[PDB]
Amino acid sequence: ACTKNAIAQTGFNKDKYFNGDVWYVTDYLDLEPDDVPKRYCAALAAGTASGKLKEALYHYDPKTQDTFYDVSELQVESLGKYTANFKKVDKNGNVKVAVTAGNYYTFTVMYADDSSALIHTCLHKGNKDLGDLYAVLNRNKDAAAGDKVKSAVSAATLEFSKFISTKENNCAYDNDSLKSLLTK
Ligand code: FDE
Repeated sequence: ACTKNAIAQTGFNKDKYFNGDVWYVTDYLDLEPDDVPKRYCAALAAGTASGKLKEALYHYDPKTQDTFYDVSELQVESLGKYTANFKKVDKNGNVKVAVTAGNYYTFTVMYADDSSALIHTCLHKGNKDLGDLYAVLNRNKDAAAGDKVKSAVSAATLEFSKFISTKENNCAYDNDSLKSLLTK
């Protein structure tokens, strides 16, 4: 179940966030913690491709090796808050599972600057969801969370100390496939 109406950053700069580059998840918190493994790797590219707002996603479970990519088309609900379809694709953009009405996530950018961000998502796959999931992002896959984003976690009435880090999982990312997937 999702329970939070996440508030988007005041004065969110959409063109900077959606610049075509990659964001790495460095830390995450699910309010239903059993919905996601204790060890995980994830990243995303976000950009406009031929006028369309897009996100490409990568998930990797470093223990099981479960791997998947997704291409997402975002619709705007308000500045910094989106609803996103998703099609599961291979790294080259070939469709494995097509878009369908029932498969979507909400996505809210709660804080962003040029190098870090805090987002919330609520994933739906039919009648199931993956709970409220918060993620701290960085442009540098190895960056420890700095004061701006940690303060934003506190401003959302969360505690950064409770977030689970991805840094000890030997995560390795295909940045090229995330960037190319934006077009697919
Ligand atoms: C730790 C983590 C982190 C993250 C992040 C993220 C972001 C930022 C966004 C997202 C989204 C998503 N996811 Fe996410 N994520 C996670 C997790 C996860 C998991 C475990 C999964 C699976 C579920 C199932 O159902 O199986 C996912 C999942 C997911 C999805 C689905 C895909 C397919 O195709 O199926 C999506 C769309 N994710 N995501």
